[PDB]
Amino acid sequence: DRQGSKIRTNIVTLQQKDESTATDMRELLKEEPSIDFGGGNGTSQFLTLRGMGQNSVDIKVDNAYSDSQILYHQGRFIVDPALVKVVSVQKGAGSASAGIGATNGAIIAKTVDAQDLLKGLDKNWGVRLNSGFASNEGVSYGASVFGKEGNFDGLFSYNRNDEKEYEAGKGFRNFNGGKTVPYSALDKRSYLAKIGTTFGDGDHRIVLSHMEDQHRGIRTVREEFTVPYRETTQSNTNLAYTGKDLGFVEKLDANAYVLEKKRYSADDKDNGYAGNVVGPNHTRITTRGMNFNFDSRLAEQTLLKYGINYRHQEIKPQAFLNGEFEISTDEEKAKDKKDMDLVHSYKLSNPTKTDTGAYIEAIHELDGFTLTGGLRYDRFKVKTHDGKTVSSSNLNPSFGVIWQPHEHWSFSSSHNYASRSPRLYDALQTHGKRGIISIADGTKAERARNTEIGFNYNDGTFAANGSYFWQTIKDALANPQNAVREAVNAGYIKNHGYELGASYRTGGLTAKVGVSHSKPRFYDTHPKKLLSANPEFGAQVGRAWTASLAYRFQNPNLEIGWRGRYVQKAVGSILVAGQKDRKLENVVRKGFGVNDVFANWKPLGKDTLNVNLSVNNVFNTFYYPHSQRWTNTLPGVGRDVRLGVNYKF
Repeated sequence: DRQGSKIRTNIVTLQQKDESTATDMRELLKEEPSIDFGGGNGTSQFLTLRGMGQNSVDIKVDNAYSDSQILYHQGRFIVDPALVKVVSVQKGAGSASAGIGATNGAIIAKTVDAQDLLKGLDKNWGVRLNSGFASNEGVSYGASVFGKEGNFDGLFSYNRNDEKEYEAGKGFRNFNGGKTVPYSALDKRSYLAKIGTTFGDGDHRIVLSHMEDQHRGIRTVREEFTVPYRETTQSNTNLAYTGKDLGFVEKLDANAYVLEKKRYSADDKDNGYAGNVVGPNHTRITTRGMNFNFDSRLAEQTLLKYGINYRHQEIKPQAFLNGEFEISTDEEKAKDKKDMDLVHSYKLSNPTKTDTGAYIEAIHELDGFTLTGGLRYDRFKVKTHDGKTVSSSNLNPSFGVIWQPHEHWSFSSSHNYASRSPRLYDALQTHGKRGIISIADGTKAERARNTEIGFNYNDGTFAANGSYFWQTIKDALANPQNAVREAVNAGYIKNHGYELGASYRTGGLTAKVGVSHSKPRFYDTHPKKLLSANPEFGAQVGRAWTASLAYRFQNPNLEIGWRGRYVQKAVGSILVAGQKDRKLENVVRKGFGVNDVFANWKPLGKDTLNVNLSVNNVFNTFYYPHSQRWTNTLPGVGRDVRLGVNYKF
């Protein structure tokens, strides 16, 4: 890692996850101050990265990701850590070779492999069982089988986490006076099947994989708020190839995938967003993509990278419902009449979006000085649900340097352009009951320019890093203009800020500190101000501080520690123009402090058996996280005690 805080790779590792009691990403990455999560369970949660929300930050798993969503009242699906081997972060705009839509960062995850599960074992196959118990409130378990034979390796993994409704901190009251947050229960299931082969004497690898992650339970219409049975599923079929030494190509990595997001309601009758479909309602989003990334060496320490990005998205609702379209103290209803007339007339099909990218990037190194320059060609085609098409393309130039004058020090900067194509409207509303959703003529991709400085220090005992970033996004899209409404570029986004992290390690003691603060501001340049305060776009998070102190005893092999996360009071909407209720809102978010303690115990002295115990939110603090609407939606989890065990043999 040499870009300051810009890029943190292996923020969490499998051997680290085994020592933790966490069963979602929100807890796993709680010590990372520039990532903030909303309250609530499952897709109740909204994620922000430097204050920017999932409308711009992807979650990439095995290099497949989609940018469409189910509905704006819930966060985009966040993957279950049980499946992953490694999680990394990339903030701001990426260089040429990053992929499509790299305007703000991405959480990047890679699924587990037989090789990682075999890590503590004396042989080429194993089983892993695990169990977890949460006081507030859930039980989880899982099993895996895996191995490596000759050049083959394979894994099958199953995990379930059944959680009841959680209760919030001292002083929260239900709508009927309980402690629990209503409809916050989810029965989460995930499995992963993966086969892989290496051949060509070690130079080639093919991995085929299938993954499902599924949430099921009784869930509200708007998952972001509390007061029918639902199943929300993310599936991934992935083929990935890695070859080296292919004549003039030093390294090629390609993947191809199909990503399915499914929402199933048992009965949508009372869901206007879903059309009030009576009985089962199925909504699907299908993403296909391929990536080819090539590396050719030009000289002993200059690498050239080039490749191709293809992504196809298709939203497929159960049926269209525009014909049911309809409009509510009046006297000029003449107009309303002509409209319904107009919408009923429409012959809706499945909205789609193709994103196409080629890029070329040069990396030249000489005696500690690394220069990186690159260019991307990004092309989109968007087909809204009225058959109406619209394309654009952009050239995106990027460069950065890494300067390493001394083995303990590095300094960095980058200035990157990147573009992101307009997102298709909420999948769950694609039927059009509520209106036509078109796209305006010549509407372009959002264009980010990201510049940052950073530094990294490490002497094997003390480590530190910092970043400062500035970002401008031109042609931001939020709401559609004039109902046949259409997607338009409606203003620009500015963001700036910093993050610092430091750490200390001597003889079993580990101490870390972090701080992050950003200022995401959305500027309206369109008469009927179409920019949105929805958490999807982002939130003004208060300055976030994290720290931990942990000590590991030699006998028995045991770690105990404390962890803490403090966020300061924030004020202001992300909208420069101000955000409105149903009057301008004067946004203020109380700050809060959360404290955890945890223990990891390895009875065998090795990584094959972990016994973990933690008490999260020890003071049973009642608070609302900032990455969500400010009107006290979903509080954080109160005191939660956990006991987990994982075991490999």
